[PDB]
Amino acid sequence: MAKILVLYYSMYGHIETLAGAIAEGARKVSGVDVTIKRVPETMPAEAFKAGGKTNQQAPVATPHELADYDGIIFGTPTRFGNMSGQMRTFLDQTGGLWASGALYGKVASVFASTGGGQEHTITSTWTTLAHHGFIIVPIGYGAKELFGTPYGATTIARQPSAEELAIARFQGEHVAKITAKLK
Amino acid sequence: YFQGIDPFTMAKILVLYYSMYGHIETLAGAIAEGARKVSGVDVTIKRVPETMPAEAFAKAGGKTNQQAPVATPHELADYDGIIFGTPTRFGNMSGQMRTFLDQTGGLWASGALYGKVASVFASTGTGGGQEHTITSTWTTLAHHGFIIVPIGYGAKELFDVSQTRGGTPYGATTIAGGDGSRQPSAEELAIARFQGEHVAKITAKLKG
Amino acid sequence: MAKILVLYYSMYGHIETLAGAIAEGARKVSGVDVTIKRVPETMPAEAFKAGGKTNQQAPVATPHELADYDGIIFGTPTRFGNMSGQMRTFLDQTGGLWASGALYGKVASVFASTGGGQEHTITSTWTTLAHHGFIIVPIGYGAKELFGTPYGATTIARQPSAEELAIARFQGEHVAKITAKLK
Amino acid sequence: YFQGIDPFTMAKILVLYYSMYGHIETLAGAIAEGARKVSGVDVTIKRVPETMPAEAFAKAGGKTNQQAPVATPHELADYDGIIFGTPTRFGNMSGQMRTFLDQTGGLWASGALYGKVASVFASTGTGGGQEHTITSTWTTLAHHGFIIVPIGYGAKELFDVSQTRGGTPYGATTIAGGDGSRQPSAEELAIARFQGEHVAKITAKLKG
Ligand SMILES: [Cl-]
Ligand SMILES: [Cl-]
Ligand SMILES: [Cl-]
Ligand SMILES: [Cl-]
Repeated sequence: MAKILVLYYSMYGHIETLAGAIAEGARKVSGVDVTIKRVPETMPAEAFKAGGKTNQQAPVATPHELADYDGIIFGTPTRFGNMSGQMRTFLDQTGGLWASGALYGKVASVFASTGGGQEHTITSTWTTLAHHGFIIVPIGYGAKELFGTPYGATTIARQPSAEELAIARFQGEHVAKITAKLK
Repeated sequence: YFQGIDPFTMAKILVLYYSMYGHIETLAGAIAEGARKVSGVDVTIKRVPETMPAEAFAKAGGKTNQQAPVATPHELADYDGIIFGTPTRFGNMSGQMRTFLDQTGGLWASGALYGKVASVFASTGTGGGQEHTITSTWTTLAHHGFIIVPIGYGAKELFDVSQTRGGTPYGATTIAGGDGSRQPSAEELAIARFQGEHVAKITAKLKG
Repeated sequence: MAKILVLYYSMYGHIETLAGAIAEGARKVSGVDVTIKRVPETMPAEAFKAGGKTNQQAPVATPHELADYDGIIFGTPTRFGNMSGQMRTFLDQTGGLWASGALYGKVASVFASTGGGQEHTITSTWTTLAHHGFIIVPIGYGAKELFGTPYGATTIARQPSAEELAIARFQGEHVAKITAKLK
Repeated sequence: YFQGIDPFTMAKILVLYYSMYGHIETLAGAIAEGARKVSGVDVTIKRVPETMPAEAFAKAGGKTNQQAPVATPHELADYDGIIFGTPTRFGNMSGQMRTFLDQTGGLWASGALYGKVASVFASTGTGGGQEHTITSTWTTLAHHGFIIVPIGYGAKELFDVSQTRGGTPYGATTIAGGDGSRQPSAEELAIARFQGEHVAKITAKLKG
């Protein structure tokens, strides 16, 4: 039965909302169990005075647990053209998983919010995931709302639009179909 | 359709390459050998058309003796996985491979390649730009909706640094020398053999 | 006295207009001679039925002449996430310049229009130019309209906005100051 | 200001690095040697703070004997060119270098680094991700408005493929081995020496 983790970071809630649509799409696939988790905050609690959304219901993930899922869909804001420092720090802590090959051949996909360079954020995440041997799922133009990027769903952070959310649902279903078929 | 539907399916792998001096042709053979290890997989090797003048090619020492047939853009739609091989042009795919992929706009418009499996291998003269040749190709393939297969560190020859050695976590590679005089090494061929098998297992599993 | 080439490709005219602002900014620098040229079209004349802008006054450049300038500012639309095939084909034809080191240490900068991934188009052009040994000029946040990308001016192709054109003028001046100082 | 203004200027180069096992520290020395060949250039080597626990570092065999002083984020504003050195973390800069650059948000907000010269050198265990470590760092530096210096094929050692050899057109590199047991080679040190001289000439010319 396949297990999908929707793992995200969100400061203002935009990526949180997109992750909900990602998960919704993946749950459309029979026999797929979907879990939503957030990576730990890296800023001090009082600075996060920056207007951060402290009311986030998703449980906090640990790097250790990435090995328990068959597919992982990563969501992140952009920071100075790259993935958020929060998501980067989390992935920087997977050296034990790397050395043991624990993530090898698992399915990965990425969604992002525009800080702003959404596309480099996704493709640079792809580069990092390649080092673990993940199979990488772009979305192409399968969602008709693309006529969002072909690399993965995105939003411009002021809530995500219905069109952006439709593309995220498509991505979640697409990734989950592939993961379930590979399992 | 009462007779059009086959009782058995195979996963169809195309190894599509461009090579001027043969280095990628040789890796393409190892890619295919690896894919052939997988039960239920058909493997085909084809090359993209030459774009340079024939006299320039021959005067530059090019290898005109390449037996693989020339591919048509349209037929990529007939395969389940496509492993693309190319020399670099300043960190990008060859003009030859790029020109060929530019002729798949009709396949793009109809979604004909959507959800197929893709993987990339490359050559450079000195190593320069080998990684970006692969990852920039990924970007183009994402617009067709291909699933992208890197190799990670699955081939242990990637940890050997005792000799000049192509191969990256993004895909197999070979180092030809600035003049093309280096031959692909046994370690480079092994990494390419791993890539083909890996890609074919994934493709076969998705087709099963 | 420093020589800047503004070299662009444009199908619908958006990049042509941005190139005019690039050149305008560079001409603000005393002692800088600025030339605007376009790369040759690669499509057949009748297809370019696609609504192309045939009335483009800029002369057509040859790859050979890149060696005659001290700085080159490259403008291109995006194609399927990368530089236009027209600009790529032009750069693919610089192998003789590469082998002789003719472009080594010259100044380069890039502007793009969104097809759509403007940022990968610019940074992938940077990668190609590195192989020739160009010095690469981003624009950062020097133009206050950025608060366009920090990698170079951009437009969304439906004419370029005054804000986009202001950023292009800034880029042209910035690049030309650097080129003149290096000469 | 009647006395604050100096009669003579020097171009100030900072070689800023992170190194766990010393490979990048050794290349940083060659970078600096090269920059020192240029008349009118002051060269300073500094390292970014360690982020890992001291006991983990020492138990992993880390090199605690590094004489270069530890840099502060704020002082990057005092230099004219900065050559950044780092091991890779999965195709990205080290967490240590990244954490340090994250503390330059104040310099970013005031434009303090705008228009300075930047260049990058890197290490990997097997070569994997060496190119992307450099080019992804370029992207971060572009947000500060740095001028970016690749090295192209100016160092002829880049054409030698007879031995395992770091170095790319994006910047110098070294191959440490998966266990860190390889030492930087004379060819790798020469390429780094070229990079430092090249960067310093460019910086000196812009300061003149
Ligand atoms: Cl957010
Ligand atoms: Cl080849
Ligand atoms: Cl245009
Ligand atoms: Cl190191």
